Amino acid sequence: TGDERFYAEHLMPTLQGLLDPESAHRLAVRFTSLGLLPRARFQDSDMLEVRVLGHKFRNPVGIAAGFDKHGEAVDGLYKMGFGFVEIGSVTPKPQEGNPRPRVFRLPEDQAVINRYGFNSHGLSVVEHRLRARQQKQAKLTEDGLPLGVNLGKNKTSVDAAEDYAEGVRVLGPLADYLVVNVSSPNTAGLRSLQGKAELRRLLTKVLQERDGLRRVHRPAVLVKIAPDLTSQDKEDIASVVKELGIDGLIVTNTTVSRPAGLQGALRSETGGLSGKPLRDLSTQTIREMYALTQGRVPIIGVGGVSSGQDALEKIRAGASLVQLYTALTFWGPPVVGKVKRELEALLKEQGFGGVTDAIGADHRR
Ligand SMILES: Cc1cc2nc3c(=O)[nH]c(=O)nc-3n(C[C@H](O)[C@H](O)[C@H](O)COP(=O)(O)O)c2cc1C
Ligand SMILES: Cc1nc(Cl)sc1C(=O)Nc1ccc2ccccc2c1
Ligand SMILES: O=C(O)c1cc(=O)[nH]c(=O)[nH]1
Repeated sequence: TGDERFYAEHLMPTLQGLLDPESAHRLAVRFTSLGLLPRARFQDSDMLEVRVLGHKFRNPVGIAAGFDKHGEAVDGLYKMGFGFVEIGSVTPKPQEGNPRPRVFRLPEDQAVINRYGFNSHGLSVVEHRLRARQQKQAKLTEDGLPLGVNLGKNKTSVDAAEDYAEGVRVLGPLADYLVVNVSSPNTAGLRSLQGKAELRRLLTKVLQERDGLRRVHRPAVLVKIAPDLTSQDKEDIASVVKELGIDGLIVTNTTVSRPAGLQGALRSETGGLSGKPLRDLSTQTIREMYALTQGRVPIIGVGGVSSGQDALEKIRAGASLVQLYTALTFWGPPVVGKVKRELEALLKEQGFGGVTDAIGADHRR
């Protein structure tokens, strides 16, 4: 499409050449929140509809956590064409995150490295922001456009489990699903919460708090995991998920690895790497987690999705829904319709009646 080309070849490179990545992001969030977006001409066909997590999703392509950290651009994101929106991570108290600069573009690799460290307006601010549009969201969700809330923990928190529990109590009633983010590489000690005993204890508390919410305000609970886990880690996560009845998994967060072949000058910056070099590592993690959970636990696949083929590979590997973030940084808003259009075409070409038929298809061949 003309829009795709204009954004890819002209607008985005100009934006990028004029502003550092954090400023560019702040501006993108502002424009999104004002609905200043190119025409999402793409109409979602029935083939793209998915029913999972106790909800209908008009299409399976969502915006990943981190773009709208504080819940400021939710409606603009649906307008962009996303079938669902996840905000966060939100921490219990407000916090500034790491010192700048803390995000870096690797254009030669179509990758980003970030070390934001959970900059967050905090639960109270986000709660009021979501309450101000709560009934509009109730109608969106009913219409097949659900909202997810991703929870983090404060840097100085003594008790991680209580941080997450507070998030469940405060934002749980405003969310269709909650994400327990235990996979940020930018908060010290956080990833150790993926370990079997820590995870079991943490998630038992989270699920207890969730179950204590009134029925119409009771969200699904998902756990978002790293792409850098050992086989033992993945086995243990699968075991805990099945033991506790966790509703789903988000696979994956950014990687602390630096795959061979990265060309960007900034490849050795500390932080999580996202984008294209993450793609197949993420897809393989989805494939493994789907097998370990016997295809019975919904997976949202995320990491390096920039095309319909990327989306479909994750869906065939076992993802019921997919998310993207970094591709937006390079291709802008037209990438969303592009992914949906290509995905629909590929589903038809490969003989699937719809997205639902393709979920986990690789494991049945
Ligand atoms: C700048 C930036 C900030 C992010 N912040 C969060 C976050 O706060 N919580 C979270 O769970 N994931 C966060 N992520 C990870 C994304 O949600 C996603 O898992 C990861 O970037 C891989 O997807 P992608 O390759 O499409 O970007 C962030 C990613 C980036 C690039
Ligand atoms: C389309 C448009 N009209 C005016 Cl005026 S400014 C503007 C505009 O620049 N919109 C953008 C550009 C890039 C983006 C990247 C990510 C997310 C949202 C984005 C919105
Ligand atoms: O805030 C962060 O730095 C952040 C959190 C997260 O979950 N993933 C990431 O790449 N960065």
